[PDB]
Amino acid sequence: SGFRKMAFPSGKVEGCMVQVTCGTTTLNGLWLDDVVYCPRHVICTSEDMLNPNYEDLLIRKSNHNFLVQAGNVQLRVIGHSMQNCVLKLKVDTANPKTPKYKFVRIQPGQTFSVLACYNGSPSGVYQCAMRPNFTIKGSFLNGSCGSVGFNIDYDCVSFCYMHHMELPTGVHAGTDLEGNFYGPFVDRQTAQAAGTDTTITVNVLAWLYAAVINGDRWFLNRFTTTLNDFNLVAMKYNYEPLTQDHVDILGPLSAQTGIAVLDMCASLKELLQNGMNGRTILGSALLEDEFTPFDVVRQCSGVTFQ
Amino acid sequence: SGFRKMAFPSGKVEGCMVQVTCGTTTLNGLWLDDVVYCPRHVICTSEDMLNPNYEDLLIRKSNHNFLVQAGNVQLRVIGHSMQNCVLKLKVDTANPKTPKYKFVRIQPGQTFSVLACYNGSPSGVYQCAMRPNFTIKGSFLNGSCGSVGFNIDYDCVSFCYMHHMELPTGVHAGTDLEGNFYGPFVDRQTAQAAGTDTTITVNVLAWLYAAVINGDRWFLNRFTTTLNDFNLVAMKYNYEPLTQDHVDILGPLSAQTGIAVLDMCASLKELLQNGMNGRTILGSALLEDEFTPFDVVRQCSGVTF
Ligand SMILES: O=C(CN1Cc2ccc(Cl)cc2[C@H](C(=O)Nc2cncc3ccccc23)C1)N[C@@]12C[C@@H]3C[C@@H](C[C@@](O)(C3)C1)C2
Ligand SMILES: O=C(CN1Cc2ccc(Cl)cc2[C@H](C(=O)Nc2cncc3ccccc23)C1)N[C@@]12C[C@@H]3C[C@@H](C[C@@](O)(C3)C1)C2
Ligand SMILES: [Cl-]
Ligand SMILES: [Cl-]
Ligand code: NA
Repeated sequence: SGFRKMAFPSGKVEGCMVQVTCGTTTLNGLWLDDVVYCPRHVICTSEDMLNPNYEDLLIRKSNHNFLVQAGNVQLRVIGHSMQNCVLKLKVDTANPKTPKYKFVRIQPGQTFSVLACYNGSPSGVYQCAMRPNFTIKGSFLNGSCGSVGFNIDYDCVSFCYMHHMELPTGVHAGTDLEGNFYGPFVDRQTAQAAGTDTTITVNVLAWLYAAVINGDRWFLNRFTTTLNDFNLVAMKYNYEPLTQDHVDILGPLSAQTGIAVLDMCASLKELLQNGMNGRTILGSALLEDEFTPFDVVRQCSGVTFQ
Repeated sequence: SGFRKMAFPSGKVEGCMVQVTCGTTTLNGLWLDDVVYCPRHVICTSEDMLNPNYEDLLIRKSNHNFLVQAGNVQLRVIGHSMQNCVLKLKVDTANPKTPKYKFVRIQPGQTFSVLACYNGSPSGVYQCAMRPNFTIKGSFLNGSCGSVGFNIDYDCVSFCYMHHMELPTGVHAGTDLEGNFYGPFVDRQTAQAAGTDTTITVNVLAWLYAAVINGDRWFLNRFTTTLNDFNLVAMKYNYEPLTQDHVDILGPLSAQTGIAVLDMCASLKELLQNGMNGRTILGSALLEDEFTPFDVVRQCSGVTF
């Protein structure tokens, strides 16, 4: 029993974190085999951020201008290249702690664990989600750039996020491990405000299914809805449209609880109209949207508390 | 910016988790140097659990009755002993990944990170607090016994909890690493229940300080209160009494924001009496009490390990 925001164990990623220094700037890097991946803005001054010409800044650098530190050992940079918004530093030592891994680009609504790091040293681990507006609600301070987001389904680490910046609203933006930003953001100091965000409907439904599995049904009702009528109501509360793919993805949770997806949609419709009336669902007074259907299946019992 | 329920990095603890099997029961063990620590109830059948005589059950066991597996390697048990509700299995191999550590017993209100484990394999990490009623609101299924709770202080892991059981309300109970239970719980199948819980007042104040640091100020007001008047109000809402020690512990947060502790108490008083009036604080409609003053300082300063 219980339901917590659960992160993957971070040890496999902790063994990959290093510190990268270029002049006066120090940030984090991810060391996998003989390559250290980090944000390309490590080569910039504050002034450079207004309209940086990364190609022109980079050509003026040698391998020995990059200092990479893994614990108390200096690694030697023997090559460098830029791929989109990341810098790839070839080092003379392969990481002996390199886990089995892949680089995966995720979609909005997907969750992952973040290992917040400063000066190449991990400070904490927390869960989060790629918001519909392609930002993440992280907890990051100056010096956290290069910290990564990942999942570890079946002993292989899937790296999906590298941290680059904090936006004016206090939310965060970054790239996949190929250096492609999520959303329309650029690694430039410009007016690029996060778009209006919405609630991840499929995740709220998954979390209602978790509440039922854990033994709570108070929010259910005798009604159903069509997918289209549900979407017309959902969009009025700033909820993402629910697609047939989302209905398919909720199938196993629907089967385990005996509650049809459109029947859970009717419950969600009523919760949006009435609120919770002094009640809580899994210890929360708000509708939680940072648990996916896959996350609920991973954490919850396979036997519903009937 | 941002404020999340953050756990300590778990790698130093992951390298200590092993699987312990005794007959048909499999649970988790913590391997530090040449000893594997696990709940003593690993030696019980379901029938034994109704009324166990642990000394009599243990004397009938040989070292080879305990199967300890570290990854894909069987460790050889060369000795066994019991300390309170914890069994200590001496193994023939010292753990090469043993971190610098201590066994510490925590107080209610203190938080720790849990590394949930099944079959000796870590599955997840989350943060939680020892409730005033000595239970923890964890997330655990059958097979999670032996999973541990911990904090990290520089390079040193302070192990503070070992998971033993789930209570009827879905909350959890366990021991320190010396096998002493937190709470008036016993390791047997008998009628047991969590007592009435209260809210950890000093932690709610620390989280209001975190909200101010993160730019949420709507709940601030021009008023102050005495510690005694605040406690008269707190007692009425099932909040723990606030002591002068709690006021002293909030000093650094009071200095960083410029808001006196009793001034924040006046804000908390008004929140308890009026509710939030449709507003949220750090993305929550409830007053959060599972962040200690040290947790707020650490997250708002970027302390590393
Ligand atoms: O002044 C700077 C310095 N950055 C510029 C910058 C540009 C572009 C790129 Cl790609 C990276 C970066 C780097 C950055 O964002 N670092 C960080 C990352 N994660 C968490 C931070 C929290 C605090 C500070 C930096 C943080 C440094 N950043 C902000 C100060 C404050 C709060 C927000 C929004 C502001 O408008 C107002 C600009 C950030
Ligand atoms: O029947 C048993 C068997 N246990 C007896 C027991 C006694 C004493 C001690 Cl020290 C340990 C243990 C062991 C235990 O609690 N294991 C576990 C630990 N963490 C999370 C569990 C989730 C599910 C199952 C076990 C879980 C096994 N457990 C409960 C089944 C269900 C939900 C609650 C409350 C119940 O009244 C109703 C009894 C547990
Ligand atoms: Cl995805
Ligand atoms: Cl600008
Ligand atoms: Na340019």
